[PDB]
Amino acid sequence: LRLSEALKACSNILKDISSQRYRDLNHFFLKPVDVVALGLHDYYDVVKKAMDLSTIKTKLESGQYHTKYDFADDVRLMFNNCYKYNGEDSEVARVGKQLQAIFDENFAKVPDD
Ligand SMILES: CC(=O)N1c2ccc(-c3ccc(C(=O)O)cc3)cc2[C@H](Nc2ccc3ccsc3c2)C[C@@H]1C
Repeated sequence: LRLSEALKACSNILKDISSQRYRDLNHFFLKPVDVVALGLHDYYDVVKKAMDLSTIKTKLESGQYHTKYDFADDVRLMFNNCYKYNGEDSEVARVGKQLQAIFDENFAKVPDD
């Protein structure tokens, strides 16, 4: 599958925020939330659609994002899920915001579709 130039830059941004360089921030978002493994109460009462870095990579590479905004929607969904279930004073929300600020800075430089 050949990606647009905008989505190619999105792929490279995804690999950056998912890389070992940011392992202290992204390892909580690398894989789908597992309510049983994490002992979560009411997760899907609060979160209607789960999202994580592995799933965004799958969708991107299988052609499910038509524009860079479709890709950015899922990234934003991943972080907003974390903020609203865990609370912005939680440790996981605090590292999330750090990772999102990194992503926001880079995504601003992507050319139009
Ligand atoms: C992202 C998100 O909303 N979540 C999330 C997702 C994944 C993980 C996670 C933890 C350990 C491992 C592991 O290596 O085996 C893998 C994944 C933790 C969390 C969150 N829990 C959590 C607890 C204490 C702390 C303390 C500092 S941060 C932190 C995060 C829950 C939440 C639903």
